[PDB]
Amino acid sequence: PPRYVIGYALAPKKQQSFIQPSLVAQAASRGMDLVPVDASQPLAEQGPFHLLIHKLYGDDWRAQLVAFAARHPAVPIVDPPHAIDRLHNRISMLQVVSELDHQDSTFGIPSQVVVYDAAALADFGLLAALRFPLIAKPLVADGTAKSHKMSLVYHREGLGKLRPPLVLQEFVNAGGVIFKVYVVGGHVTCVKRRSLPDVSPEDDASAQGSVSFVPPAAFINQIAGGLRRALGLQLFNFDMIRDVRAGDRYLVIDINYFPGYAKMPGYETVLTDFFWEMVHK
Amino acid sequence: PPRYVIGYALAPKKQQSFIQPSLVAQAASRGMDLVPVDASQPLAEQGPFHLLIHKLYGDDWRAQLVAFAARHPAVPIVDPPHAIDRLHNRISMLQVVSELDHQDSTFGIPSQVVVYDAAALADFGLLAALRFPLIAKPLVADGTAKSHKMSLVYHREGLGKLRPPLVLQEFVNAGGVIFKVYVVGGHVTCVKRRSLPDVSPEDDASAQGSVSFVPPAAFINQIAGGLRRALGLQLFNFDMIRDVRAGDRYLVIDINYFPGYAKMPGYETVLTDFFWEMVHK
Ligand SMILES: O=P(O)(O)O[C@H]1[C@H](OP(=O)(O)O)[C@@H](OP(=O)(O)O)[C@H](OP(=O)(O)O)[C@@H](OP(=O)(O)O)[C@H]1OP(=O)(O)O
Ligand SMILES: O=P(O)(O)O[C@H]1[C@H](OP(=O)(O)O)[C@@H](OP(=O)(O)O)[C@H](OP(=O)(O)O)[C@@H](OP(=O)(O)O)[C@H]1OP(=O)(O)O
Ligand SMILES: [Cl-]
Ligand SMILES: [Cl-]
Repeated sequence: PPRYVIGYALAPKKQQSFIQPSLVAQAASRGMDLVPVDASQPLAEQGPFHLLIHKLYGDDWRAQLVAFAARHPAVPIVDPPHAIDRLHNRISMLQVVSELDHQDSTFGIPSQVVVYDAAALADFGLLAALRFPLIAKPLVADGTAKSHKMSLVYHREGLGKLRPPLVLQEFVNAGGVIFKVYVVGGHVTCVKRRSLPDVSPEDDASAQGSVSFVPPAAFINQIAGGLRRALGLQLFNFDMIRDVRAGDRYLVIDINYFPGYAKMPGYETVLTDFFWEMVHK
Repeated sequence: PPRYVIGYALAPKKQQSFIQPSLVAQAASRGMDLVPVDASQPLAEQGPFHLLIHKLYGDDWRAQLVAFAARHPAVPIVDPPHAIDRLHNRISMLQVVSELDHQDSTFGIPSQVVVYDAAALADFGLLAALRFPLIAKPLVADGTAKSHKMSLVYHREGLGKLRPPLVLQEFVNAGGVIFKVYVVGGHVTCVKRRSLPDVSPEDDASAQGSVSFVPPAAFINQIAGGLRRALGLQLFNFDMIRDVRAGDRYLVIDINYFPGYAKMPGYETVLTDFFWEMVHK
């Protein structure tokens, strides 16, 4: 009964959250050995590996994965950098998701306003017919975590202070609720987040968060399945809203590589079954 | 005095316009031999080449250029497919152009509205505060020429009939004038195109086109230079408007790979000097 080496190249803070003793031991009990990748040596001098999982960015890290992928074509990489690239530009990302087909629920993409420079952020006429609150997000991101963050914006003044180029999306047809859907291979958890039309400094109104494992479950798996086929990613979460006008249409508003799976209890079982699948194809 | 082989992989219609006897003879008089690439054989069995120019798309054509670039690292390709990729998504394209710096003129990028689906094209509230006429353009293109075309749209009804995903840009601050700037290496020609706020069926008002080789010439070369450094393309034209509110700010609204250089008289001299530079680096 052979053993599988699962290499992992993660920042220390992501190691602390995701590589917990309970995951290491569960995986070792099933013949899978989680081995940290030395950031101080080339990847080519390390291993061998039966599977490689990472959350690092840079041209050096990318070169290594290209080298590695050429030297070792059979060894799965989670995820390949070419596939994480698809998230780099918010507008290209949502385009790749739009090329899905179709069920008693429909799923669409909300329209986006792209503002490239400071000047336009002042004097672009259309901005003055937007409804608040708005989701703002930098246009390009991969790397620094702040680029991955999506802001709720309550005032025109507060927009005027964001750093362009950014993407603007209306949030008013959502009923104040975002569904964050964690995916590993085939699914995991949904966080329901409720936001409000008034900020909190403006009026003392409340926001709330709950967890489950709320939109139809057969539909969420249909979506999650298509995102994975289209993006070629195995580890992502995706933000979605109900269009509460009809009340049966859903919209994908965001996608994030390798989110915080350790926040969900029982993540160790889900990720260990995933590693098992990946090293047996 | 050795001879340089300039291979060319062009569609027949593009061969008829661009590969004229006058260019073939001018280049042969200077020791450069224009050789057609056989579309019926692999590129790897043809040549050898000192320079390769093309306007073909597809995964087969791309494989060949990747093969070729690995076998022949010193041989310049005009242009490399990785660089033509930068034009594929209108929003990523304008992002790459936005990462230029800065002169008595400024240059910016107009804001864009991205509409991904039929539903949103009907019911997205912001569309109703846009000013007409609008430039509409498909979001993704490279390949079929219709995707490369940018439409002037005069009515809301006429928008309602476009195929999503598309990008919308306001055209009202331009004074009804677009400057098309042809670039080869370092510059070439400007077409001044004048469009109007009423379509022509609506009112019998006129549009006009003139040519020159109107914005400052030192500035046009500053822009053209930066586009080339940033996109890594040697053969493009770029559309630009004056913001006629101030009257000294210009905006880049579009970029097209390898346009119709043969429409400009004296193109043969410009392209032959270009081939000379390319085979001597
Ligand atoms: O800003 P980031 O470093 O990308 O961190 C985010 C962010 O955390 P902050 O509250 O510190 O900004 C999210 O919080 P929200 O702003 O979306 O509420 C959090 O989501 P949760 O609060 O729901 O834990 C998310 O975690 P996830 O990746 O699980 O979506 C986490 O991202 P990282 O922990 O991956 O960096
Ligand atoms: O639609 P495309 O095949 O991309 O053809 C276009 C288009 O021609 P149509 O008039 O047939 O649509 C342009 O015309 P406009 O619509 O912009 O007026 C023309 O520009 P000119 O009329 O100014 O010749 C342009 O040529 P260029 O590439 O020189 O910008 C030419 O593109 P191709 O000849 O490259 O296909
Ligand atoms: Cl985690
Ligand atoms: Cl031509």
